[PDB]
Parts: sequence; C-alpha cells; structure tokens
Amino acid sequence: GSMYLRITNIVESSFFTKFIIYLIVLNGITMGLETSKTFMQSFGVYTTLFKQIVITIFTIEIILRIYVHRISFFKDPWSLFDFFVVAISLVPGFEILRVLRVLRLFRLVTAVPQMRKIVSALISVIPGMLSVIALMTLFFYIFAIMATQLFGERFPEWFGTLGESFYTLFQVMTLESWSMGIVRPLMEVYPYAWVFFIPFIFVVTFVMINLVVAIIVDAMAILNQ
Amino acid sequence: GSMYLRITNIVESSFFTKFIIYLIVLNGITMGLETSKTFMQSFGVYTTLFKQIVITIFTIEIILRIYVHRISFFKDPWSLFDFFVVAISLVPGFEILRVLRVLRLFRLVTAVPQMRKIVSALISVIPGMLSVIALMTLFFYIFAIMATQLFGERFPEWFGTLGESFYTLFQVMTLESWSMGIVRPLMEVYPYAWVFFIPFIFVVTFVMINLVVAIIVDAMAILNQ
Amino acid sequence: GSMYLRITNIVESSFFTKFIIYLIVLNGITMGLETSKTFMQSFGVYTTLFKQIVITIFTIEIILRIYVHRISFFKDPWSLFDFFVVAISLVPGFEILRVLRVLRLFRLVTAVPQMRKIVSALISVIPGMLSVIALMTLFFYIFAIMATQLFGERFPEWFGTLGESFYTLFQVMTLESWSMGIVRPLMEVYPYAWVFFIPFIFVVTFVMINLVVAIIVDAMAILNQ
Amino acid sequence: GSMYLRITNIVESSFFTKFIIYLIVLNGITMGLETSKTFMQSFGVYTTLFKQIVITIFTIEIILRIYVHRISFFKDPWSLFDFFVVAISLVPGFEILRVLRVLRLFRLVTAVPQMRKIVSALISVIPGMLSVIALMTLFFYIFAIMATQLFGERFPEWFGTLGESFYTLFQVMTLESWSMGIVRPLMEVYPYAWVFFIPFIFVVTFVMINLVVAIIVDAMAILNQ
Ligand SMILES: CCCCCCCCCCCCCC(=O)OC[C@H](COP(=O)(O)OCC[N+](C)(C)C)OC(=O)CCCCCCCCCCCCC
Ligand SMILES: CCCCCCCCCCCCCC(=O)OC[C@H](COP(=O)(O)OCC[N+](C)(C)C)OC(=O)CCCCCCCCCCCCC
Ligand SMILES: CCCCCCCCCCCCCC(=O)OC[C@H](COP(=O)(O)OCC[N+](C)(C)C)OC(=O)CCCCCCCCCCCCC
Ligand SMILES: CCCCCCCCCCCCCC(=O)OC[C@H](COP(=O)(O)OCC[N+](C)(C)C)OC(=O)CCCCCCCCCCCCC
Ligand SMILES: CCCCCCCCCCCCCC(=O)OC[C@H](COP(=O)(O)OCC[N+](C)(C)C)OC(=O)CCCCCCCCCCCCC
Ligand SMILES: CCCCCCCCCCCCCC(=O)OC[C@H](COP(=O)(O)OCC[N+](C)(C)C)OC(=O)CCCCCCCCCCCCC
Ligand SMILES: CCCCCCCCCCCCCC(=O)OC[C@H](COP(=O)(O)OCC[N+](C)(C)C)OC(=O)CCCCCCCCCCCCC
Ligand SMILES: CCCCCCCCCCCCCC(=O)OC[C@H](COP(=O)(O)OCC[N+](C)(C)C)OC(=O)CCCCCCCCCCCCC
Ligand SMILES: CCCCCCCCCCCCO[C@@H]1O[C@H](CO)[C@@H](O[C@H]2O[C@H](CO)[C@@H](O)[C@H](O)[C@H]2O)[C@H](O)[C@H]1O
Ligand SMILES: CCCCCCCCCCCCO[C@@H]1O[C@H](CO)[C@@H](O[C@H]2O[C@H](CO)[C@@H](O)[C@H](O)[C@H]2O)[C@H](O)[C@H]1O
Ligand SMILES: CCCCCCCCCCCCO[C@@H]1O[C@H](CO)[C@@H](O[C@H]2O[C@H](CO)[C@@H](O)[C@H](O)[C@H]2O)[C@H](O)[C@H]1O
Ligand SMILES: CCCCCCCCCCCCO[C@@H]1O[C@H](CO)[C@@H](O[C@H]2O[C@H](CO)[C@@H](O)[C@H](O)[C@H]2O)[C@H](O)[C@H]1O
Ligand SMILES: CCCCCCCCCCCCO[C@@H]1O[C@H](CO)[C@@H](O[C@H]2O[C@H](CO)[C@@H](O)[C@H](O)[C@H]2O)[C@H](O)[C@H]1O
Ligand SMILES: CCCCCCCCCCCCO[C@@H]1O[C@H](CO)[C@@H](O[C@H]2O[C@H](CO)[C@@H](O)[C@H](O)[C@H]2O)[C@H](O)[C@H]1O
Ligand SMILES: CCCCCCCCCCCCO[C@@H]1O[C@H](CO)[C@@H](O[C@H]2O[C@H](CO)[C@@H](O)[C@H](O)[C@H]2O)[C@H](O)[C@H]1O
Ligand code: NA
Repeated sequence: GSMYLRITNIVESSFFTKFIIYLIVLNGITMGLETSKTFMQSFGVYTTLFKQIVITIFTIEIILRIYVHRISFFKDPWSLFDFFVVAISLVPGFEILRVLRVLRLFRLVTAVPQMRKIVSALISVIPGMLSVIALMTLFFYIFAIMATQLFGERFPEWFGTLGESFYTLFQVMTLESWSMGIVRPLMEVYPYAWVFFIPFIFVVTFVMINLVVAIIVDAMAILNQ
Repeated sequence: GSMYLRITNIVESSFFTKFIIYLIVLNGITMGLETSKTFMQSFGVYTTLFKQIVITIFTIEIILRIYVHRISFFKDPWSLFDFFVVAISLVPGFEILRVLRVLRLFRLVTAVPQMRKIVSALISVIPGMLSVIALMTLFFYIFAIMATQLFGERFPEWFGTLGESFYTLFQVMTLESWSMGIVRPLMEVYPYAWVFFIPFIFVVTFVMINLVVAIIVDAMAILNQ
Repeated sequence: GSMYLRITNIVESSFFTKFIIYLIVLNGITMGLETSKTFMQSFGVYTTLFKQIVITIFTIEIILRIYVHRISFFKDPWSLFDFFVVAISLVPGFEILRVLRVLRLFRLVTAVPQMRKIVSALISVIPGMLSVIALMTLFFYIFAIMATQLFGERFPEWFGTLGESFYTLFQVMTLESWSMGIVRPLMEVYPYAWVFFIPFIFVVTFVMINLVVAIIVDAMAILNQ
Repeated sequence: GSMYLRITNIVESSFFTKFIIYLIVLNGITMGLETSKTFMQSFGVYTTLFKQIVITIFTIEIILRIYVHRISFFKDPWSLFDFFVVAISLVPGFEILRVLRVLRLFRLVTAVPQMRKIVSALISVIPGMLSVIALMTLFFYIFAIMATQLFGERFPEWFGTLGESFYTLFQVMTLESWSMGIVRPLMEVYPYAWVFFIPFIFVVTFVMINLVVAIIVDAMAILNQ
C-alpha cells in the first residue's frame, strides 16, 4: 500500500527513467569501444563488468516495472520489448547471442519519449499496407517458382532453390545488377529470359510506386479534414 | 428453374468459393514443394495427382460458373482470367506450359475479395498514365533507332539490333550499370557518347518523376472533393 | 484572298494534318526497318526513296503552313520545331546528320493533339525548378573543381579534367557504382576520400528529394483552389 | 555619424553587392580555368594574382560589412558564412586548404537574393526531420556494431572496423552493389548473412520512404490552410 505507492512513485519518476537512459548511452559508448580489439586487450576486464552491472540494473528495473504494473506491463509493447531484450541479454546460444545483446541499445528508443513517438508513427502506417504487401508476396512466390523451374538447373547459384529465387528476384526488385549481373548472363544460354524479367520489373516497380502513393493519401486524409 | 436456382445457390455460396480458395492455398503449397527434386523422387506420384484433381475441380467449377452466368461470365474480367488460366492448365507446348501452370495460383487474388479490391485499385490508375506511356514509348523508339545506328557495328552485343538497343536503353533507364557498364566502354572508342546518354537519362528521369506526381494528384483529386 | 482562304482551309483542315500523321507513322515503321542490314540489301532502294518523298512532302507542307501564318509560324514553338527538324533533314555533316534525321519521328508529338498537351504539361513544370537547378549546377561546379584538383593526377580517367569530374560526380549522383566503382578504389590511395563523397551524396540526394516535393506542391496548389 | 551613414550607404547599396557578385563569377571562371595544367603554364602568373586581388577585396568588404553591423553581422548566418569562407581563404595547412579556397564560389548563393531564398527553403525542412534522422543514426549504430562483430575478422576490408561497417551499411542503404558486392560474397562463407541484410534494407527503405512523405505533408500543411 504505502510501500507500493512509494516504490511506484520511484519507478514512474523522471530521474529513474533518465538514469536508465544514461546507462543506455554509456553502454552504447561501451559497446562501440568493444569492437576495437586493441582497446579490449587493455580494458576488456572493465568493459565486460560494466556490461554485467548495466544488465543487472536493467533486470532489477524491469522487476520493479513489472511489479508496479503486472498485467499491463505485458499488455504494453514497449515494456514487452524491454523485457524480451533484457531476457535475451540474460540467457548465457553458440555465441550468436553475443551479437544480439547489443539490441539492448534499442531500449533508448523505448526510454526516450520523442523516439517512442516517431517509431509508433512509423508502425501506424503499416496497417494500410497489408493489402499490397500480400499482393506482392503472392506475386513474388508465383514468380520465384517459375524462375526456379525455368533457370534452376542451368543456374543453381541464382535460381536452384525456391529460396535462392526469392533472393535474386528481390535483388532484381532493388534493380541491383539486374541485367548485367543476372539477365544478360541468363540470355547467353536462355535468349528470351527478358520476357520473364522485364514484366517482373515493370509490375514490381508500379506496385511499389503505388505503395508509396498509398501512404501519402493516407497521411493527407487525416490532414485535409 | 428450380435446378438452376439450386445450382446457382451452390455456385455463388460462400463455402464453394472458400473451398476453391483452400484448394488454391493447398496447391500453392504443393507447387512450392514440387521445385524440390529430392521431395519429388519421394512424393512426385502424389503431388502430380493432387495437381490433376485440383485442375479437374477448377474446370468443373468454371463449367458451373459459366453455366450460371453465360454471357456475363465472359463479360467479367476476373472470371475471364480464371477461364484462361484453367484453360492454359488444361492444354497438354514444348514444356514451356508447365511453368505457366503455376499462374493458377494467381486465382487466389480473384477468389479472395480484398485482393480483388486492391488489384482493381491498381489497374484503375493506369488510364491516367496512357499519355505519358505513349510519349515515353515514342522517345525510346526514336532513341533506340539512333543508338542502334550510332553504336551497333562496334557494339553488336548492346546495340546491334533495335531490340538490343531497347533492352540496353531500358537498362540505362533503370540506371543499372549505365556509365560503368555501357557509357564508359563506349567512350573508349566513341568519346562523345555522353551527349547521347546524359540527355536520355535526364529526360527519362524527369518524365518518370512526372509520371509518379501525375498519379498522386489524381488520387488526391478524388480526395479533396 | 480566295486562293488564300482556300489554301489555308486546306492547311488547317483535319485530313491534311492526319495525312502528315500517317506519313509519320509509316516512316517511323520505315526507319525501324532500316536498321536491319539484311532488310536493306533487299529493299534499301525503296526505303531510301520513301524517305525522300516524305521529306519533300514535309518541306512542301511547312512551306504551306509558313505561307498561311507568316510571323506566327515562327512565333509558335511546335511549328518552330517542325521547321528545324525538316531543315536538319534537308541539309546534305560527316554522316552525323543521318542519325539526326530520325528526329523527324518526334513530329508525331507535334502533329497529334494529345501528345502536344502532355509535352506542354511537361515543359510547364520546369519554370518552378530553375532555382534548384541553378543551386545544383553551382554545387556540382564547385565540387567538380575540388574533385579535379584532389584526385586528378592519381585518377586521370575519372577526375583528370573538370569535364571528367562532372561526369563522374553525375554518375555518383545517380548512385551508380559510387563506392565500389569510384570511392573504394580512391580510398586504396587517398584514405579519407569519403569525407568528400558522403556529404556530396547526402546534399545531392536531399536537394533532389526537395526538387520532387517542390513539384508536387505546385501541382497541388493549382488543385486545392 | 555622417561618415558612417555614407559608408553604410555604400556597403548596403546594390552596386556594391553586384560588384562582389561579378568578382565571384569572374573568379569562378578563373578557378574553372586553373584546373587546366597547360593553361597554367601559360597564364598562371596572372590567374594567381587575380585570386589575390579578389581575396583582398573580399576581406576589405567584410571589414566594411562588419564595421556597419557589428553584433548583427556575427548573428547573421549568411555573413557568418562569408566571414568563415574568406578567413579560410586568408590562412596560408598542408595544401589541403588550396582546395577549400574554391568554397568562396559558394558566396554566390549568399550574395544573390534568389539563391539565398531557395537555400533557406532547403534548410527549413530539416527541423522536421530530426526525429527520423536520430532514429536512423541509432539503427545504423546498432547494426554497424553487429555487422562488425559478425563479419569483421573474415571480412576486414568491409566490416573490420565500426567505421568500415558504417561505410558499407551506408553503401547497402544506397542499394549500391548490395547483394553482388557484399551479401553474396559474405554468403560464400556465412550462409545466413541475408538474415542480417534483408531486414536492414527493408527497415532502412521504409524509414527513408517515411522521411520523404513526412516532408510533403509538412509542405502541404502550410498550404491547405
Ligand atoms: C545516436 C547514435 C550516435 C552514433 C554516433 C557515432 C559516433 C562514433 C562513430 C565511430 C566512427 C569511427 C570508428 C572508427 O574509426 O574505428 C576505429 C576503431 C577500431 O580500430 P583499432 O583496433 O582501435 O585500431 C587502432 C589503430 N591505431 C593504433 C593506429 C590508432 O573503432 C573504434 O574505436 C570506434 C569507437 C566508437 C566510439 C563510440 C561512439 C559512441 C557515440 C554515441 C553513441 C551513444 C548512443 C547509444
Ligand atoms: C516487417 C513488415 C513487413 C515486411 C514486408 C515483407 C514481408 C514478406 C517477406 C518475405 C516472405 C517470404 C520469405 C522467403 O520466401 O524466404 C526465402 C529465402 C530463403 O533463403 P535461402 O534459400 O537460405 O538463401 C540462399 C542463399 N545461399 C544458399 C547461397 C546461402 O530468404 C530470402 O531470400 C528472402 C529474400 C527477400 C524476400 C522478400 C520478398 C518480398 C515480398 C514483398 C515484400 C514487400 C514489398 C513491399
Ligand atoms: C502469400 C504467399 C506466401 C509465401 C510464403 C513463402 C514461405 C516459404 C518460402 C520458402 C523459403 C525456403 C525455400 C528453401 O529453403 O528451399 C529448399 C528446398 C529445396 O531443397 P532440397 O532439394 O529439398 O534440398 C534438401 C537438402 N537437405 C537434405 C540437406 C535438407 O525448397 C523447398 O522445400 C521450398 C518449400 C516451400 C514450402 C511451401 C510454402 C508455402 C507457403 C504458403 C503459400 C500459399 C499461397 C499460395
Ligand atoms: C503493362 C502496362 C503498360 C506497360 C508499359 C510499357 C509499354 C511499352 C513496352 C515496350 C514496347 C516496345 C517493346 C520492344 O520494343 O521490344 C524489343 C526487345 C526485343 O528483344 P530482343 O531483340 O529479342 O533482345 C535481345 C537480347 N539477346 C539477343 C541477347 C537475347 O525487347 C525489349 O528489350 C524490351 C525492353 C524493355 C522496353 C521498355 C520500353 C519502355 C517504354 C516506356 C515504358 C513505360 C515507362 C513508364
Ligand atoms: C509509339 C512507338 C511504338 C514502338 C513499338 C515498337 C515495336 C517494334 C519493336 C521492335 C522489337 C524487335 C526488334 C528486333 O527484334 O530486331 C531484329 C531486326 C534486325 O535483325 P536482322 O538483321 O533482320 O536479322 C535477321 C535474322 N534472321 C534472318 C534469322 C531472322 O530488327 C528489326 O527488324 C526491327 C523491326 C521493327 C519494325 C518497326 C516497328 C514499328 C512500330 C510502330 C512505330 C510507329 C511510330 C513512329
Ligand atoms: C534541359 C533542362 C535542364 C537540364 C538540367 C541540367 C542543366 C545543367 C547541365 C550541366 C551543365 C554543365 C555541363 C558540363 O559541365 O559539361 C562537362 C562535361 C564535358 O565532358 P568531357 O570532358 O568531354 O567527358 C569526358 C569523358 N571522356 C574523355 C573519357 C570522353 O560533360 C558532362 O560530363 C556532363 C555530365 C552531366 C552533368 C550534369 C550536371 C548536373 C547539374 C544539376 C543537374 C540538375 C539536377 C536537378
Ligand atoms: C552556375 C555554374 C555554371 C557551370 C557551367 C559550367 C560550364 C563549363 C564546364 C566545363 C566543361 C568542359 C571541361 C573540359 O572539357 O576540360 C578540358 C580542360 C582541361 O584540358 P587541357 O589540359 O586544357 O587540355 C588541352 C588539350 N588540347 C590542347 C588538345 C585542347 O578543362 C577546362 O578548360 C575547363 C574550362 C572551364 C571554363 C570555366 C567555365 C565557367 C562557367 C561559369 C561559372 C561561373 C559561376 C561561378
Ligand atoms: C547534414 C544534415 C544531417 C545529415 C544526416 C546524417 C547524420 C549522421 C551522419 C553519420 C553519423 C555517424 C558518422 C560515423 O559513424 O563515421 C564513421 C566512418 C569512419 O570512416 P573510416 O573508418 O575512416 O572509413 C574506412 C575506409 N578505409 C579505411 C578503407 C579508408 O565514416 C563513415 O563511413 C560514414 C558513412 C556514412 C554514414 C551515414 C550514417 C547515416 C545515418 C542516418 C543518415 C540519415 C538518413 C536519413
Ligand atoms: C503477369 C505477367 C506474367 C509474365 C510471365 C512470363 C513467363 C515467360 C517466361 C519466359 C522464359 C524464357 O525461357 C525460355 O526457357 C526455354 C525452356 O528451356 C528455353 O529453351 C531452350 O533454350 C536453349 C535454346 O537456345 C537451349 O539450351 C535448349 O534447346 C532449350 O532449353 C528458351 O530458349 C528460353 O528463352
Ligand atoms: C531530345 C534530345 C535529343 C538528343 C540527341 C543527341 C544525339 C547526339 C549523339 C552523339 C553521339 C556521339 O557519337 C559519335 O559518333 C561518331 C560517328 O562515328 C564518332 O566518330 C568517330 O569516332 C572515332 C573518333 O575517335 C573513330 O573511331 C572514327 O574516326 C569515327 O567513327 C564520334 O567520335 C562519336 O562521339
Ligand atoms: C504494368 C505496369 C505499368 C508500367 C508503368 C509503371 C512504371 C514502370 C517504370 C519502369 C520501371 C523502372 O523504373 C526505374 O526506376 C528508377 C529507380 O532508380 C528510376 O529512377 C528514378 O529516379 C528518381 C529519383 O528517385 C525518381 O524520383 C523517379 O521516379 C525515377 O526517375 C527510373 O527512372 C525508372 O524508370
Ligand atoms: C558543403 C560541404 C563541403 C564538403 C567539402 C569536403 C572537402 C573534403 C575533402 C577530403 C579529401 C580527402 O583527400 C585527401 O587528399 C590528401 C591530399 O593529398 C591526401 O594526402 C596524402 O594521401 C596519401 C596518404 O596515404 C599519400 O599518397 C600522400 O602522402 C598524400 O597525398 C589524403 O590522405 C586524402 O585523404
Ligand atoms: C530536361 C529534364 C530536366 C532535368 C531535371 C530533372 C531531374 C534530373 C535529375 C538527374 C537524374 C538522375 O536522377 C537520380 O536518380 C537517383 C535514383 O537513385 C536519385 O536518388 C534518389 O534517392 C531518393 C530515394 O529514392 C529519391 O527520393 C530522390 O529523388 C533521389 O535523391 C538521384 O539523387 C538522382 O539524381
Ligand atoms: C530489427 C531487426 C533486427 C534484425 C537482426 C538480425 C540479426 C541476425 C544476424 C544473422 C547473421 C548470420 O551470421 C552467421 O554467423 C555465424 C557465427 O559464426 C556463422 O557460423 C558459422 O559460419 C560457418 C558455417 O558454415 C563456419 O565458417 C563456422 O563454423 C561458423 O562461424 C553462421 O553460419 C552465419 O550465418
Ligand atoms: C544535409 C542533407 C540531409 C541528409 C538527409 C537527406 C536524406 C539522405 C539520405 C541518404 C541518401 C541515400 O539515399 C538513398 O537513395 C536510395 C535510392 O535508391 C534509397 O532507396 C529508396 O527506395 C525507394 C524506392 O524508390 C524510395 O521511395 C525511398 O526514398 C528509398 O528508400 C535509399 O533508401 C536512400 O537512402
Ligand atoms: Na548498381
């Protein structure tokens, strides 16, 4: 009751979240310096223990947050994200987790209010995009299957798999080395390969243009009214 | 009369189109697995016959649809598309048709209502573009002819044909390896080649920008009113 | 007087301009077929004389047009363009003119009304762009001079001239092989070369974005009112 | 008093700033010609002294400007820029300053009113971008650290440093040789490298799209009202 009110008044105070922010920036500087190998021979003893103390502080502070807000902490996406980040950082995963630990720096966007505002502004335009995202995914899946069965035996590196055909169709979509890297080599053996790729590029570019216009008229519809 | 009303009540029922949708997704999974050669040695006997039964079901179900709606089925673009897809899938074409058979997966967009809504939204912005499309096609045709007669003998691979000059001008338009892949090699022998290509890129980029702005002010004109 | 009224009624009749249009499309087909060398061994005798008769018809028909409208023909940009095109096509220029002759196909846009409408729509957005065009040209000129004097001796092919530095800065602007083609080779000898090019790319991209937004708010300003 | 009023009437007269403008354009022509080495053997004696007289004139004329407007000259960004430019041009820096001297040509934008108007129009859209700029910088910093610690030992040239990982992530962002130049070489040894780069590209492209839409709705918000 009084303990609760006092400890919640600590958890949702400014100085608490500010202290967490400043641990975040200091530890961001830390992880920036830890990529330097000469630096690590000299100061690795210190930098590792600094990461240890920040992570215990974070785990304690989500213990307090989750104490204050039991169900609503798990109903809240930002705190859900802080939980899952410190949890990943807490697990001892074949070293692939060491690189995942630096995701804790993303907590900066959850701790600081303006960053939180812009990333929710970013997520909010995604609902309107689901229709075109699914249209494009189906178009890519149908074309990936055709590109695989058309070019897979003679070009195993680029189209031998459904997965590699996704990859290289996605490359083509970004128009990166499309004709010189993939189409023209293909035409040295399959001469009408452009019949598959020119339409692919045209439809993909037009749908991608329509995606971005679709966004604007949404941000404008909330504006003119 | 009563038979008609009963069989039309079956054809335009939800469960019918839903069953067709679920055959579509199952067969999409099927065609996804059929690109895998090891999978096919094991289960090709089954996967081929699954494709056989889905295609007979589709042909039966367009027989029913076309029965219900004789003229209007052929006046309807989505059903016209389903007809032509199953028809392609029904024809025994030098194996080039085997890859065309996976176009049947596109029926998913015609069967499901939201996909149908977004692709007609996509087609509908095309009318407004016809003017600029034809302007660009004429500009490409005039430039393709000049690039052919300017660079064709000394660069047969890139400009020896009107068709190859279309191709490589289209490549340049996507700005993919423009100077490094085509212009600079050309300048090693024809030093003023940039006089042809820099304007080409400028006019092409400006017209393409104007295309996309042209789209927005159309989607906005239906909005502000 | 009556002769005038009758011959002007012929020049500004539909069938006259339509006949000119159909000569244009036939001759476009002609010039398309003339790039084919095997075709020319067979039918070059005919195709050349077809180009001769169309060009005499065009010169006669601008003689009539300029007869009808003396000063205003020269005050009119479309007719100014037809004049200069047939004039180029009439001059016997070291064969560089043979390729310029196909510019006569552009007369199609001047003869047909809808094409004329869209290309003036295209020209009309250019006035608003003069400010940013001149800002960019000054920025390119200042940077081209620095890139020349910084990298010209050790990289004569890319930056040895002010002209070659324009060219390759323009290439960088289109982001085509920027780091792999130019920056990274430069850094193998001049390690801080990115200090010149990263800002260049940032400012160039931001100004180019601002150019395109600048266009939209103009096309919208004529709309919301 | 009277001297002041007379000398301020000279400094803020048109002909004064116009004369400075014409020195600027003449000296721009000069610096354009100075990159030419054959030109310099012939006329370098003259061109260097021309640059000497223009720079003394500029230093005198900012002496007069700063005389007229003591505090407000330093409170004014355009005059602050002219000051710092002539000051750089006045310092005798291991020849790295010789190339910086051509920045004096940028004074043209500060002297001429329309250029001044468009560049402040350009700066003014930057405030609204700070939120997304900082979001992207944090995302790049977190990913640069992961790309360094994931790929640095086996790819020292592209990811051996935090700085080189910034560079090549920025390259990927411009989609320049992404898969062919970096991802596919990486996959020859680290096969799941796309799990790092495909998301990177998706999030980076979406945030960059949102940046540009963010700009438009700002330029439109000042318009519809
Ligand atoms: C919002 C996010 C802001 C991001 C701003 C980023 C500012 C820093 C970017 C770093 C750019 C330079 C990196 C670099 O040059 O790397 C070199 C070293 C590794 O080399 P090293 O092995 O030390 O080689 C020594 C060679 N020697 C003896 C001749 C000197 O590698 C390093 O030493 C890297 C040192 C990085 C310092 C950390 C900077 C933290 C900035 C603030 C981030 C806080 C937000 C979480
Ligand atoms: C986060 C919010 C929404 C995100 C929007 C995108 C959502 C859809 C994402 C794609 C869904 C399909 C994923 C997929 O098919 O994965 C297949 C492959 C498997 O890779 P793999 O076969 O292991 O790679 C081979 C390379 N090797 C052997 C030499 C190592 O892995 C890949 O190659 C994937 C390549 C990129 C595929 C992108 C597909 C784009 C579809 C439409 C995207 C939206 C456009 C607006
Ligand atoms: C709206 C459209 C949604 C699209 C979502 C796409 C999700 C699936 C993307 C597939 C990405 C991965 C593809 C891939 O990795 O290919 C590998 C195999 C071929 O290799 P394989 O010859 O089996 O090599 C065996 C090697 N061994 C023995 C060591 C294991 O190739 C395969 O096995 C591919 C298996 C694909 C499964 C089908 C997935 C269907 C997803 C739902 C689509 C329904 C809408 C029509
Ligand atoms: C679906 C809705 C509307 C679509 C908008 C585009 C409509 C216009 C499409 C193009 C019309 C002209 C087609 C054409 O000229 O085809 C010529 C070539 C023939 O190829 P080919 O000579 O067999 O290729 C040689 C390569 N080889 C020998 C080594 C195998 O084949 C090609 O290389 C074609 C290359 C692409 C040409 C694109 C022309 C773009 C014009 C404006 C496009 C619209 C921009 C908004
Ligand atoms: C608004 C503008 C519309 C533009 C639509 C463009 C439609 C035509 C695009 C041409 C695409 C194909 C070009 C092509 O494949 O070139 C091959 C030949 C040159 O090869 P050739 O030397 O004949 O080799 C013979 C080989 N052999 C004996 C085994 C057959 O090269 C040719 O034969 C080219 C023939 C082109 C025919 C002219 C088409 C005119 C279309 C309408 C344009 C009118 C508007 C002015
Ligand atoms: C039509 C309506 C308005 C058009 C907007 C653009 C207006 C401004 C155009 C550029 C003005 C300056 C032209 C210029 O500086 O020409 C220099 C070079 C000379 O070439 P050169 O030195 O012969 O090339 C060397 C290659 N080699 C020896 C191996 C054969 O030739 C080039 O390399 C030129 C390269 C492209 C320069 C583009 C400069 C862009 C400035 C801002 C463009 C507008 C962005 C919105
Ligand atoms: C708003 C900004 C407007 C910018 C407009 C730019 C117009 C000029 C662009 C220059 C493009 C051509 C550059 C070029 O071709 O470079 C060649 C020479 C260096 O070669 P060089 O060593 O002379 O070789 C001689 C070879 N020989 C004996 C056989 C003739 O290199 C040169 O001679 C370059 C000469 C450039 C002349 C200066 C042009 C000033 C234009 C107005 C700028 C005023 C605003 C500040
Ligand atoms: C002017 C108004 C606002 C401007 C917007 C951008 C503001 C943020 C800029 C970037 C801040 C971080 C700078 C940084 O981390 O510098 C690190 C490296 C150090 O280079 P270094 O390690 O010496 O390069 C190695 C190459 N070598 C050894 C072979 C010579 O140097 C680099 O490689 C930098 C590479 C480009 C980094 C761009 C980061 C973009 C973040 C978001 C950009 C805004 C997107 C809208
Ligand atoms: C919504 C729009 C949908 C657009 C869909 C378009 C699909 C069209 C795909 C075109 C694919 C072209 O791929 C085509 O494959 C066949 C099948 O082997 C090749 O066929 C042949 O190739 C060469 C011929 O010199 C030989 O090695 C061999 O005799 C044979 O395999 C064709 O020469 C090639 O051009
Ligand atoms: C709406 C805008 C329209 C823009 C249209 C612009 C068209 C301009 C095209 C410029 C083309 C340049 O192409 C030009 O071709 C001629 C004709 O052989 C070459 O001429 C020469 O090339 C080299 C010279 O070293 C020699 O091999 C040879 O003696 C000769 O063929 C020129 O050196 C080349 O620079
Ligand atoms: C069936 C679909 C209907 C077809 C019509 C749809 C449009 C298709 C256009 C062809 C696709 C290739 O698209 C190519 O993309 C590149 C991207 O670098 C464009 O380059 C772009 O540069 C600027 C700067 O970003 C853009 O504002 C502009 O849209 C475009 O000019 C090429 O100018 C464009 O041609
Ligand atoms: C509006 C924004 C304006 C932005 C303007 C930015 C301009 C900055 C330009 C940075 C250019 C870097 O170019 C720099 O040139 C000098 C001058 O030789 C090189 O200096 C040195 O290079 C290498 C060093 O290993 C040696 O061969 C040699 O001893 C020497 O020439 C630098 O190492 C290089 O990094
Ligand atoms: C006669 C025509 C009038 C000439 C003026 C018309 C504009 C011409 C611009 C030069 C054309 C090259 O166009 C080049 O396209 C590339 C596409 O990757 C742009 O790169 C682009 O990145 C972003 C992200 O998409 C775009 O929002 C932006 O438009 C542009 O900066 C280059 O910045 C631009 O310069
Ligand atoms: C907001 C979104 C955030 C997205 C973040 C995504 C991060 C995911 C990064 C995936 C990185 C893949 O990088 C992965 O690195 C490990 C660690 O060595 C490699 O592991 C192995 O590589 C090869 C295996 O043949 C061998 O040389 C060796 O035995 C081993 O090092 C993996 O095979 C590689 O695929
Ligand atoms: C001082 C200036 C202020 C700096 C901020 C201005 C923005 C600078 C951004 C960095 C420039 C590189 O710009 C790079 O252009 C490429 C063009 O292929 C973009 O790729 C683009 O793809 C799509 C499709 O066209 C565009 O709608 C979008 O704008 C962008 O994501 C990269 O995502 C972008 O990062
Ligand atoms: Na490229």
